[PDB]
Amino acid sequence: STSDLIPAPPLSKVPLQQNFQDNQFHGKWYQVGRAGNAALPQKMTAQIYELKEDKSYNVTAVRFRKKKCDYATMTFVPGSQPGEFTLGNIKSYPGLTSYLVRVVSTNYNQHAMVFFKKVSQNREYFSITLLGRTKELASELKENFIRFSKSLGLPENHIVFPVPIDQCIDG
Repeated sequence: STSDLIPAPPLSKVPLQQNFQDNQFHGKWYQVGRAGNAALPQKMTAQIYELKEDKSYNVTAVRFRKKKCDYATMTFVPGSQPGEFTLGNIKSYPGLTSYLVRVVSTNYNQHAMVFFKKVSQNREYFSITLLGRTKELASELKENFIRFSKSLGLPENHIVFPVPIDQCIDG
């Protein structure tokens, strides 16, 4: 019925990891950081990336909800340039007309920063996630995650750091 979101930033303000290596990005990643213009404590979730033969990703989200492990699998389709992706079978997602994925930065074996933008029910949402190969990351990376977010118009109260857990995501 109604909603008010912080304008999505122009893509030019969103870097792209150069010479992106899709194979090395495969595997599990913990969501240590999450920022978004989305609606206003969160337990940590994980995202497993698997490179299919056709080089598109099978991404599985895993979270601990209501005492159970809830799984969700999406399909990331290589976009206009390496490190960028689009959502597969988008028509199976009610009211979703656009979905963009752009790997901002990553050393592949420790951390990554991913930028997400989508159009759902005509409302434009965007978000940045700080992923770590481990549930914990150096403060310096978190600080850089925080600065990046803010540089995109997002206030601190829109930047949360999920609390690490053991259930479902392995501990």
